[PDB]
Parts: sequence; structure tokens; C-alpha cells
Amino acid sequence: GYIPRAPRDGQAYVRKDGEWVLLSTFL
Repeated sequence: GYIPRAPRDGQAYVRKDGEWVLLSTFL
């Protein structure tokens, strides 16, 4: 799949299969 825009500018997005996810929230 295509990798969408990563708004990592305040949201630490971890790498998943074509997915961007905020991780900070976890820890």
C-alpha cells in the first residue's frame, strides 16, 4: 500500500504496514 503523509510534528508515529500511529501515548 501507499504510505500517507506523516504528521510527526507533535505525534511520534511508529512504523506499521502502511500505517502511522502515535506511540508516545503508550509510554
